[PDB]
Amino acid sequence: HHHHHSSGLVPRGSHMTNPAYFPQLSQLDVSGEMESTYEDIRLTLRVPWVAFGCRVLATFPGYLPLAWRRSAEALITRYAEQAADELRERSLLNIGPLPNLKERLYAAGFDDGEIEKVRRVLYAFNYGNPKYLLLITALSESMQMRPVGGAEVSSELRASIPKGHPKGMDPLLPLVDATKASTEVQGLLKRVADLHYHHGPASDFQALANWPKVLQIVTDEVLAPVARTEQYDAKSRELVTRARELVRGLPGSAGVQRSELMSMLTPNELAGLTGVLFMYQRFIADITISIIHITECLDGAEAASKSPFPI
Amino acid sequence: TNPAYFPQLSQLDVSGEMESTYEDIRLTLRVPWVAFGCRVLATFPGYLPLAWRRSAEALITRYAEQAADELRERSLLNIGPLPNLKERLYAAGFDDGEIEKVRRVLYAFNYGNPKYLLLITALSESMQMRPVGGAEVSSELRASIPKGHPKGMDPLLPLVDATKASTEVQGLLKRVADLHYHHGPASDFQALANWPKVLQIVTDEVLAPVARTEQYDAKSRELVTRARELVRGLPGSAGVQRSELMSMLTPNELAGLTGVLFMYQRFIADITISIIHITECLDGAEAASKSPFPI
Repeated sequence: HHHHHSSGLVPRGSHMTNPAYFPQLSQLDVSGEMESTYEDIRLTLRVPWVAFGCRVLATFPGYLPLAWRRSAEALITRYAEQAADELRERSLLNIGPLPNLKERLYAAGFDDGEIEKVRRVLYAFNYGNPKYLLLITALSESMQMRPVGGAEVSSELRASIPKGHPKGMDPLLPLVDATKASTEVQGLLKRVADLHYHHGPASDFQALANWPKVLQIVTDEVLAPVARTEQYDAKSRELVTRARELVRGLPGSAGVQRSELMSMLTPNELAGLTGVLFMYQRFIADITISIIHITECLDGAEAASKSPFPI
Repeated sequence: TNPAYFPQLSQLDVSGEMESTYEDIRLTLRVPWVAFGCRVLATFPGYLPLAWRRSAEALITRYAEQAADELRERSLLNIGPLPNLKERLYAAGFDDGEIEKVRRVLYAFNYGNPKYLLLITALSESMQMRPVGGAEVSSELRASIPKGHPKGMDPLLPLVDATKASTEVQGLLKRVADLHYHHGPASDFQALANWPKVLQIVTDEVLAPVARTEQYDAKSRELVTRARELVRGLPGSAGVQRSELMSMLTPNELAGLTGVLFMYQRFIADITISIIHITECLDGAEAASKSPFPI
């Protein structure tokens, strides 16, 4: 079975030649227990998307439904929320002074109502991005036979937060499919991915690609002078490391150890899975920073770094 | 299933075209081991033989040799005054002959490690559909180097196999892997595992206050980033673009392979620094940074 059903107007397989496409199971394409998992990830994390990293993990037989089932309880703790809160706050780059991005979007105009639509998207991602960095870290760390959780934590941080989505947030954010997209947009997504030296475009960039000119401006004018700079790389290393410590201190258990997946996955798959998790620690960290940076250029440091959706 | 072991295809088990690939890698790079990175890359159907074929001629050029030379020199950490590892090994019951055996292994690795970084970086970048090679290169630097192993160098190093090892060896290899936050131990450490005491001294006394420090991490990003730039300047072709692999590998193997290559870029930069650092404590900055097998 193939999931990509392009028409007779292109050859079968064409989408894989698309540099802005990366192999993944999409939110639309997913069915069965995987579809249930996807929905559960979104309600449990209070986010309107399934992370690119999860969608790639979804392509490994059996893994993600099990991996999520073992991490879900831990990721609804006040601890996990506070942990994502800290990582979100640490994401700020000490750069100054910043492009006034709002006046810039006016100049591209863009009125207040349209900039609010960009902002809504930026905020949903600011909220979930650090949360996903913890999940992927709990998963990567246990995949590599290092301890995840089991820590001694007060009742208050063990308490859980409610499942569902907060008032200011639509349940499911529309992402541009790079395979149904124009040359211009494929170009835009591939350029921002290459800018970060990434394997593909983050869901973040799929979502802003709804306004191709917004994505262009934030890529070439906002992110180009900052991405992959010393200070940027240093900040990413700090998030990767901090998230690593945060998952050690988790109450309960998260992730699934590589020894326990011997019955489930082939050696090759376990090697690819290990490499995929490694990569997504850094990818999410990078993206966590880039989008908070854009947000800061728009609204400032407090709006950027505080939880957009308190919870 | 024990944590010191990671999925790979060993130099011993390899057979068919894959065995021929391994031997040619050893002959072409002039190194006594096929990298852990490569041994794991060999678990994906058809990839490594193909990937090597299309990179071997880029990787035997004088440009590539001089590129590896640079990356090796860039590897020194400026950390301050060092443990005298020669006098520490004497203190631990080693004589001159045994330190010479350890030296020979350190120098072999110092030599090969940055070459493997260039190879895996080329594989990584081309897998991520970003340009590799095709630069303007002087006739002098497109000139290949002689194939085969130099003198002062074993044609194949003994590497301890973690799956068969004592609790002691299994523990030491995990500890050093965890120190660097690695998914499994380097061959470097499998080779030093032949002298368990050496592996422990180097892990606990030398690398323990150095690995994963801010300085180390910055040096590791330096090499990853430099290797990248050097690979762009390669003569002729290298690697295999993701586009050329779709009729061979599944979507999941492509994603797994992307992620595996991205990880080994950082792994080999790390180990290059760590082992070169160990070597500096033995013999000084000059013996550690410079090519042990100049050609």
